[PDB]
Amino acid sequence: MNRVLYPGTFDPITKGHGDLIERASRLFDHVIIAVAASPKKNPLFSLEQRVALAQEVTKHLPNVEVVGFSTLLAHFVKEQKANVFLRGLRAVSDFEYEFQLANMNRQLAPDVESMFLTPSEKYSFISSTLVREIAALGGDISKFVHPAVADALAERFK
Amino acid sequence: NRVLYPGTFDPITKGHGDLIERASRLFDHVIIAVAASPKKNPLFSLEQRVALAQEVTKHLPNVEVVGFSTLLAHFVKEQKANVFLRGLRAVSDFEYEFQLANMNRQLAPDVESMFLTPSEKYSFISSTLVREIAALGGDISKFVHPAVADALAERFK
Amino acid sequence: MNRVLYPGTFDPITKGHGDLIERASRLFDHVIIAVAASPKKNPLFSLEQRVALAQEVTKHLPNVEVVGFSTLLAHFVKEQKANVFLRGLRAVSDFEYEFQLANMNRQLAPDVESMFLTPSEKYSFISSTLVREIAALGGDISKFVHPAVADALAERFK
Ligand SMILES: CC(C)(COP(=O)(O)OP(=O)(O)OC[C@H]1O[C@@H](n2cnc3c(N)ncnc32)[C@H](O)[C@@H]1OP(=O)(O)O)[C@@H](O)C(=O)NCCC(=O)NCCS
Ligand SMILES: CC(C)(COP(=O)(O)OP(=O)(O)OC[C@H]1O[C@@H](n2cnc3c(N)ncnc32)[C@H](O)[C@@H]1OP(=O)(O)O)[C@@H](O)C(=O)NCCC(=O)NCCS
Ligand SMILES: CC(C)(COP(=O)(O)OP(=O)(O)OC[C@H]1O[C@@H](n2cnc3c(N)ncnc32)[C@H](O)[C@@H]1OP(=O)(O)O)[C@@H](O)C(=O)NCCC(=O)NCCS
Ligand SMILES: [Ca+2]
Repeated sequence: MNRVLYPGTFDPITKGHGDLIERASRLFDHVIIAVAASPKKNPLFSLEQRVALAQEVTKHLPNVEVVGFSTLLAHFVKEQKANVFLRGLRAVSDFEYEFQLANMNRQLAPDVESMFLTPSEKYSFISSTLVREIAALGGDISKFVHPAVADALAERFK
Repeated sequence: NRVLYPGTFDPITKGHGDLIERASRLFDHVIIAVAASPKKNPLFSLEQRVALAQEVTKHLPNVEVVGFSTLLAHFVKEQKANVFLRGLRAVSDFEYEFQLANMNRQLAPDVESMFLTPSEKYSFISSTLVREIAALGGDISKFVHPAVADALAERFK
Repeated sequence: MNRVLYPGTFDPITKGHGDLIERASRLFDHVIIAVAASPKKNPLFSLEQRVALAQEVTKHLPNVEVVGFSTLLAHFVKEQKANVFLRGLRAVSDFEYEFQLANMNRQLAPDVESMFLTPSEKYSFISSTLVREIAALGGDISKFVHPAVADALAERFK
């Protein structure tokens, strides 16, 4: 009955995200990974590449699917008919941001719940941004991302 | 006591508005100092941000609005204000405000820095989130004054 | 045989940085100030200028030297044969970011320690960004930076 939507830029999706998704898949009947077009960031990967990578990482989860969107989250969730937003908390500064996003979404989409998970301690500290920067300088990122994602970063950077 | 409330106000929100109301009832003279903040790349021009702030505060006889592009520590002296007002709603706001205040204390030692918190009803409102939501056609009329809402509507088309 | 590497953008180096360097100098045999290119922050000063300013500020310390680098920190520190990273802490948001940086470097360079110092309270409130913005507006920053840095910032904005 619960359809949960996990929105993010996922540039690229990391094991941090992956941990939260494994856990959300075992908790909800239907999990939608919502990859946001985020042009105000100049994402390393195109929307289509980021959707593809997230699918690759979650294809073994039958109740998890991936979609891209460029519209307002509060609008888009209505198109997906999800009644729950999922957001991750890894740092105390995440909570502040998520707190204001949640209360703001509460005004725009009053019938959608905002819930949070924190990733396991092994998969905390993983920044999508730091993964990009490390990969860009030829550092090994295989401990932070799925092999398919690792392969994509390598190819992306020559 | 002449209080100066500096900010980008891009645009001014109900959070700012709450604090201004409260400061109006507390001080003889309240100056809203709208900073040209070129590095934030403001959605609204300085002139637009000043006009909106004026519109939102025109019912308050002891509150006036000025734009400035100069150093705050210099500008507050030109305005002859002896108090800075800044809002606090999140702890990351506090650290930044703490650091700005101790540095202004070095640049303007005779000026006091004080803080207010908006009511919980406006506590969660970010000017940034208001811009982004409006940019995507989300309704932001509950986060801002009617004149600001119109301005946001016209701003994107 | 402790060699400490202090990485940062230093755009420009401040009294905040200098305090940590003074202290690390009395604590370690060899102190390396690693100035990062950081092209993505679009630094006000070029890498060479930033190295030069750092050199000027630290020339009275016999066991301290300054180098520029554009490579992965985790690679560069091994290249320097340093066994310790030094990072400064002034606010809790720094701690969050540094905590996460330390844990990802620990994966990339497991034999390198991450240690932290906090500056004396007189220099704890000093931000290089704020120094830049104040100077760009013709404000006096001489109590926040060494004279050579003050002079360089003035020339930079005219
Ligand atoms: C939630 C949402 C609104 C904001 O996007 P976001 O949360 O900042 O992006 P993410 O969900 O991937 O999480 C933050 C990520 O962006 C990166 N990031 C953090 N701060 C950043 C900054 N100033 N600039 C660019 N990127 C940043 C980080 O790397 C972080 O990823 P990481 O934690 O894995 O390192 C977006 O997911 C969304 O759904 N947009 C739809 C638009 C909408 O409905 N409203 C606009 C305001 S709600
Ligand atoms: C102090 C000052 C630089 C910061 O701008 P500010 O608006 O007062 O501080 P902020 O309010 O931006 O801090 C966070 C808030 O702004 C938003 N915000 C902060 N940084 C932002 C950024 N880069 N981009 C977009 N939005 C931002 C957030 O939404 C948040 O909420 P709010 O806008 O509703 O108030 C500006 O007010 C000022 O007074 N400048 C004078 C310049 C000067 O004399 N010296 C420069 C160094 S002192
Ligand atoms: C990781 C790193 C960014 C940390 O160093 P650092 O934080 O920049 O060190 P500094 O004290 O000189 O600079 C800090 C300032 O940069 C600011 N800053 C951080 N990210 C920024 C960004 N994208 N854009 C602009 N300013 C930024 C911070 O707000 C901070 O401001 P403040 O100190 O005035 O308050 C980098 O400098 C480093 O030490 N090693 C990088 C190695 C690597 O991974 N790649 C190197 C290739 S260049
Ligand atoms: Ca600094």
